[PDB]
Amino acid sequence: VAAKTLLIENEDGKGSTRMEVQDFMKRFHMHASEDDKTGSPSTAWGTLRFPTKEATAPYLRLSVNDDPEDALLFVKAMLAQKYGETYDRPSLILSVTGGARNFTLPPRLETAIAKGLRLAAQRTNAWVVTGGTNTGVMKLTGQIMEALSKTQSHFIPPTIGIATYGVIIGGDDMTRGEPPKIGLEYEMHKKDPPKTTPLDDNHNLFLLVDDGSTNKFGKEIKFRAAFENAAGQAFAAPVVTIVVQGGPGTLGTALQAVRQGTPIVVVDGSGLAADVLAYAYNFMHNPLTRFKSYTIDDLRQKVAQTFNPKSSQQLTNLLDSALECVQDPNLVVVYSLQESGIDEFDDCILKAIFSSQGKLGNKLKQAMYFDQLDVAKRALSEASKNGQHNEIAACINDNLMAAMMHNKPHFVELYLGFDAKIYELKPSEEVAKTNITALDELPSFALAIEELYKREAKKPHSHVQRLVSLSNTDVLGRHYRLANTRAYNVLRMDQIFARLVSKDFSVNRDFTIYDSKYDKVPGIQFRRTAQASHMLFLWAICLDRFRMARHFWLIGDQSIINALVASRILERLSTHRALQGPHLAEERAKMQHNAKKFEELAVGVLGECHGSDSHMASEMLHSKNDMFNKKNAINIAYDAKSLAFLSHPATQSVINADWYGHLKSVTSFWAVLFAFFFPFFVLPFINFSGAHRLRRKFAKFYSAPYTRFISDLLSHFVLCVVTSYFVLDKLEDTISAIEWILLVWFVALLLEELRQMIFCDGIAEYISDTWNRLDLIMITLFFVGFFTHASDPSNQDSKVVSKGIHAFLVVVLWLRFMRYYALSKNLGPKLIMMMEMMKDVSTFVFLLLIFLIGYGVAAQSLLSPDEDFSSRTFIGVLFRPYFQIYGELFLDDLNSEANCLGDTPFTECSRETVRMVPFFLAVYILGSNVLLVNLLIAMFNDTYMKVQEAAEDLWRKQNYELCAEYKDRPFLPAPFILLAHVHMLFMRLLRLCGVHTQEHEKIQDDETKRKITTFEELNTDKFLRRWERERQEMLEARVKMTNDNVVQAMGMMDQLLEHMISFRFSLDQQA
Amino acid sequence: RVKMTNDNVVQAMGMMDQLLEHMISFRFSLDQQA
Ligand SMILES: Nc1ncnc2c1ncn2[C@@H]1O[C@H](COP(=O)(O)OP(=O)(O)OC[C@H]2O[C@@H](O)[C@H](O)[C@@H]2O)[C@@H](O)[C@H]1O
Ligand SMILES: CC(C)CCC[C@@H](C)[C@H]1CC[C@H]2[C@@H]3CC=C4C[C@@H](O)CC[C@]4(C)[C@H]3CC[C@]12C
Ligand SMILES: CC(C)CCC[C@@H](C)[C@H]1CC[C@H]2[C@@H]3CC=C4C[C@@H](O)CC[C@]4(C)[C@H]3CC[C@]12C
Ligand SMILES: CC(C)CCC[C@@H](C)[C@H]1CC[C@H]2[C@@H]3CC=C4C[C@@H](O)CC[C@]4(C)[C@H]3CC[C@]12C
Ligand SMILES: [Ca+2]
Ligand SMILES: [Ca+2]
Repeated sequence: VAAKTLLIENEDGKGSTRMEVQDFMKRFHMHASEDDKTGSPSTAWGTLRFPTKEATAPYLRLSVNDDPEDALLFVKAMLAQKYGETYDRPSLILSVTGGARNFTLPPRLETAIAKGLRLAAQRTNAWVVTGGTNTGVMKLTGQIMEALSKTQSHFIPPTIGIATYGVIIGGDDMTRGEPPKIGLEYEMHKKDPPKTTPLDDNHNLFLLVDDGSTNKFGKEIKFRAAFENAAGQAFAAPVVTIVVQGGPGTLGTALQAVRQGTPIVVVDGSGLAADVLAYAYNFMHNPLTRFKSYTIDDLRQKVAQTFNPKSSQQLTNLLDSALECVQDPNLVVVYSLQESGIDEFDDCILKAIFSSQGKLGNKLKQAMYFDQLDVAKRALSEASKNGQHNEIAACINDNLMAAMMHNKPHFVELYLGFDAKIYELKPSEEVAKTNITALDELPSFALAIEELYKREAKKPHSHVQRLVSLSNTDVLGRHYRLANTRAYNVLRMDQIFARLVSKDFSVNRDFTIYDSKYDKVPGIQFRRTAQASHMLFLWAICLDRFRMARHFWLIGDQSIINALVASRILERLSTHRALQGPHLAEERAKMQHNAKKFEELAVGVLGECHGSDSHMASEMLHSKNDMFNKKNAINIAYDAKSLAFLSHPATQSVINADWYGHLKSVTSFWAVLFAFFFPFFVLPFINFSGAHRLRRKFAKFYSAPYTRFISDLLSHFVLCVVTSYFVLDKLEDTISAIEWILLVWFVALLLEELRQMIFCDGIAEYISDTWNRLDLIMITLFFVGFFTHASDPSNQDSKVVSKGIHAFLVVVLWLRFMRYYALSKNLGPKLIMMMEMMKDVSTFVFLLLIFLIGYGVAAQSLLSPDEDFSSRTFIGVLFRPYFQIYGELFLDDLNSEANCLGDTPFTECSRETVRMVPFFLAVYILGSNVLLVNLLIAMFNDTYMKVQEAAEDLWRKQNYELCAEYKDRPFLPAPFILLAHVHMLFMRLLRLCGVHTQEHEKIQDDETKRKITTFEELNTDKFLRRWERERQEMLEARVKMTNDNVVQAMGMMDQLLEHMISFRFSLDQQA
Repeated sequence: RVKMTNDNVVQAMGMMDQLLEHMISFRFSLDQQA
């Protein structure tokens, strides 16, 4: 079943149009006989079902007088039927022409040539033009292309066998039947006259050149050379011809290659015409002393031995064709296993590409393939030493975006190190004029990053276009739920990163520093390199390329903040619904491994900052970044939410220095408690930092969060003591004054809870605090107890109902006093561990509960039957068994309720069936105090030994949060917090209505921030170097490079043994 | 011991390159001698 519509490319080359298949191949023609100029309409084309080949290979019989552009359009239609319109464009045209007979080759030379051809087909995605023979040098190149097709998945490289229709083995049967031949069985073993060889069954496609004649070979050399010239003119690709052995037709192919300017590669030492070309390269081109013995007589003897001409004029024409093949030394590259080696065949292929004409963009763009850079570094050194600095600077931007396209980071570092700037990048296409001023203000390198995002979204099954398609934002970047063309601009990328990483981030994209009026500043080039490195770093995080983002994280600054934003961005990209799917799991796991790899390095950089200078690191961590929405890096670490960052002791020292504030940290808890007890008698005596300095010292004392912690703990302790004295006092007939004190006190706590709800960081976070929910239960049960007392103040029954609910309150009021235990070094993680441990007691309650109610219904059955059902029956089920697991089993009370009058207590009873009571007890008590009670002990030992370090890390995160919450809370205690809320409401009414309020903020100096930036760059580099010293200090990598040196010692051992065998053969032949 | 084995394989590469340069010089002297 062939395709009904064919996507044919136009003459402009932009896109393809769907049209008819038979109208497309009406221009292609075949020839039944050699006398017809038009020949026939083409019907020997379609799909060939080869044996041992499940892929439907396209085959096409085209005329010798037909156009090569129609064959290129048929190859583009076969590529559009292969992988759609999103095709992999080739960059090399490798031709396999040579020995059609199955000649003799060395195994190591053919192994190195097949490995270099498979590496070139894997790297460049090259087009293989074969001769169509099933035997000879086309069979070994077809086996190398079949090994490259079996080795490499996804888009296979297309290999085309260019044979003749003159050799028709089933091609007359392919001409039989209506076109298109969908699923035609290509019988290569079927005998048709005068065909002698089978076709290229290992090729991905077949092209049969037709003249209508028969058993005449060499008629298609012209059409294969015209197709190689059309492939060189189509994709602007170089064409190199690989030659192995080779008969008489091989030489002419190369002549026609060297006359047209196509370079050729000859496998030297293979034999036949390639040995004659190697002898002609030894005579005419090689000036060495071992190659000095070759002359024209030895080349004429090799031409008489190899090709065997019957005539002397044919021997003179073969000698002129051998001299014409060695006439151009640039277009001839001879590769041998004894000369080049084993891993230098593909280097000779890249040297034959590199010996072309001097288009340096096409030279260096082809040089960034198969992980090799020493040819391009020597070419850049030759362009630097030649003085041609204009064309290298013209081509280095295209080489930089091509090296950033195909993930070659050594070529990225070689292009960036060769006097080039990454902020002066040009886009691939022109930028349209935007009506919005935000898109119009971006320069051309942001259009180049948007062209990289369009090339990343042009790949099929992309998560980038699914992420933009599930973003539901506008084209400017706001979430408002032309625009489709510019949807991959960098501001919308920054908004969909800042919505994904946290809430309420907006980066400072200062794009006005790229003007030339501000270009005379001494530090604006490092700032524009920092902005270009930050946008290319966010591009490399978005494509999840780890080494590219490591290099862009290296050349930029603020590495800790950018690494933590990238670690939270790759934490949250794995949890996104657009990046979740069937095939996204392995990329999400490797991207989470890259998230842990970015999580380790900034912790190590801040460890090197703590090893360098602790005071400069404390000045670093309180510096608010202007490009990170004026926030400190500890808040960025909180929105990163990584517990390994906050468990570092340098960040804990920054948190303790923010806890003590401007006061020095020599005071203990009792010294600050005595200073809060005696303010006027200790504040000139304290060591901190005429009456204005003491007033500034008192204002620095009461602005500390630890002073507000002591004031809030003393206010809650005074509440709990005065409220417990209210509960234990007898309520009178009138309203007492201490109830008015607790009413105004708890109305001030209700105003504090309304201030905590109105100025909240989200309403869902206010519910998610446990202690604010306990404050809600606290204020609600005080309003129920106040309304129950004030409904009827003279009734004693309403007073004891009010004290009976106030008992539940004063149970609740001492459970709020856990919160001031969190700043201790010992109470905190054990309290967090107790709140973790409550789930294991709840499953202990869920395991005993059915034992409890089963023995309770058995004990209430056996203790008192023949009785009716009541609430006392529920008391007989649940009350007495529950306290038997705690110690006071009530066995004398069961003797009194058992109605037995014996001396030993269960004898002489009224019933025989009552005595089983102690026996169910003997089982209930056994199980409860032996199994379950003991099991928990083993639960608590295992739960402690699992999550004690998670209790330490969540205790330190509670540390930052408290500091932040009691830096946020105003300094007055609870009784007066209503006067501070009245002063805050008067300040908000003065700011909102009168608008006379003003404030001043501390502005950081530029030289101080430059000192922090050079301190971070000196540590960043230092940590990287040490890691790189420590990464080559482990066992496994040094055993790995020792193993690679023993394998290269085997290679140098085999080269020295081959040189010693050649010296022994020269010493044997010398005498 | 893995460290000094690695240093001996690196100095074996240095003596291997010196022996290969001496064998290339002896092969060039045998080529230029006859
Ligand atoms: N493309 C071909 N396929 C099969 N047989 C061929 C081909 N071309 C020629 N022959 C016939 O096969 C015989 C073996 O050819 P060789 O002398 O080994 O090679 P050569 O004559 O140079 O063939 C030239 C062509 O063959 C392909 O290997 C290669 O594409 C080259 O263009 C020759 O006598 C020739 O008549
Ligand atoms: C329900 C939620 C808020 C839990 C808080 C517990 C307090 C507020 C509730 C739970 C159970 C309640 C008691 C249930 C039953 C009675 C008997 C009635 O004749 C007087 C009130 C009294 C004594 C209630 C007082 C308030 C009480 C103790
Ligand atoms: C597995 C364990 C935790 C089960 C929980 C025990 C519950 C269901 C039982 C154990 C003891 C019981 C109490 C014991 C006695 C009385 C006095 C009387 O006025 C009946 C209700 C009341 C107040 C019971 C209520 C329910 C009670 C609290
Ligand atoms: C299989 C499980 C239940 C264990 C077996 C234990 C059973 C068979 C035994 C253990 C203790 C026994 C009781 C011990 C003593 C007496 C008092 C006697 O005047 C009547 C029988 C009675 C009440 C027994 C009934 C059977 C009894 C409950
Ligand atoms: Ca840096
Ligand atoms: Ca609160």
